Amino acid sequence: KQAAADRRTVEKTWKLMDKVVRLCQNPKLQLKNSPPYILDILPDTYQHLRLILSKYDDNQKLAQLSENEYFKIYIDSLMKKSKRAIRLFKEGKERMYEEQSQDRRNLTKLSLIFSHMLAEIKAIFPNGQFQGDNFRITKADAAEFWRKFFGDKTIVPWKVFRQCLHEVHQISSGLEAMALKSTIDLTCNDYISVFEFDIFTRLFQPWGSILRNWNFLAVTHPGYMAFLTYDEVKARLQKYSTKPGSYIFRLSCTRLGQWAIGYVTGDGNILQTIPHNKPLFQALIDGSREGFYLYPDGRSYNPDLTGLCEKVTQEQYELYCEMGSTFQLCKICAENDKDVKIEPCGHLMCTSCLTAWQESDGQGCPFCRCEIKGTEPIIVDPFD
Ligand SMILES: C[C@@H](c1cnn(C)c1)n1cc(C(F)(F)F)cc(-c2cccc([C@]3(c4nncn4C)C[C@@H](C)C3)c2)c1=O
Ligand code: NA
Ligand SMILES: [Zn+2]
Ligand SMILES: [Zn+2]
Repeated sequence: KQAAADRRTVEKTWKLMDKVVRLCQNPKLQLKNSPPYILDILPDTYQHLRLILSKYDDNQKLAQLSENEYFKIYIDSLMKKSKRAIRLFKEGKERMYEEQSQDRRNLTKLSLIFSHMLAEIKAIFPNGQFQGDNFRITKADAAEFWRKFFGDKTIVPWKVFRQCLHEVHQISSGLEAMALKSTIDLTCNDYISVFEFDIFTRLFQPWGSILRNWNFLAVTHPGYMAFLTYDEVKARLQKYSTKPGSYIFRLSCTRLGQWAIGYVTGDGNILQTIPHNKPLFQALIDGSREGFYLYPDGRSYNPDLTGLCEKVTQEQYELYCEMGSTFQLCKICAENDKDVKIEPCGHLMCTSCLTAWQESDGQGCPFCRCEIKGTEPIIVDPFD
């Protein structure tokens, strides 16, 4: 539950965003101007929040805006991530100036969240006017799923989304569900907006086999690079410039819902292409037969993708989860946050799963099976 996103609350987020900008302006960080660039994103977020306030110019319009379900969640998430960025700089101390530290890695995670949130707020409020109830999901079969389970909702909790998705496309485990949350919930707010659903369904289309497409194209494919920048894609492929057909594919933080395939040409140049509103695996199979996409990340083995026209280990899901912000969520259910600590092993989970486990005569801790000497309520942050 969130409080009303009134003018006073919207302004509190501006002051927090301002603090983050000054922290990130420190030249000891040697911050790359490559996307997501927090120094462009936060002022652009402020300008969009002003554009929204200029459209709702009277007290009655402001009251309607303050009680908008999506707007309340958005302002609360914006406040939370800004406070989190301030805390990261405080606790990080000198580790913020170490490009390879976990504190800096967390800053990249926040920068990506702020980037995704800006694209989301511009899609839901184009020109500062709410259009969430009129948001058009690109894929019709995916739009019918959203309309069936969520009606005209602009945003739904992750918990409800995952349960309803499972009715159509089965999710085989807690780790898979955790990996799926980090892929769809781009803003890391424990909700799925109709815009995040549109991005995910555009990337892993067709809808009919979306989870097989996601598992084969992203979780386990050696060519998949997530939001690795164009410069890093070219520098990664530079090592294989003597192997024509070496290719990698990435997501674009400035072009959400689109893929960018970098590859080595016959003359050793590294070129890129953005496939149309077509399935990524189709472009990859087309490119394989034509001779452009043969070696995913220079690897001589190109996985056979032709099965998607008509398995993943727990370890594979665990590795995939590292780039995300899912540490705060119970690993057993992947729907409730961790709120309880076992003693003396220290394993964390939600109370509901611990109760289910104790009521099943499960011996000791569900993770390690050491005797549960006691429990303690806790609050976990994704960066612990
Ligand atoms: C810049 C880029 C990168 C860097 N090296 N590489 C190979 C990729 N990057 C870096 C981070 C970092 F942890 F902050 F460092 C985090 C992500 C990242 C953050 C959240 C979700 C994801 C997605 C994801 N993709 N694979 C796993 N996840 C979990 C791609 C989404 C649709 C889910 C990636 C990322 O993209
Ligand atoms: Na989200
Ligand atoms: Zn749980
Ligand atoms: Zn344990």
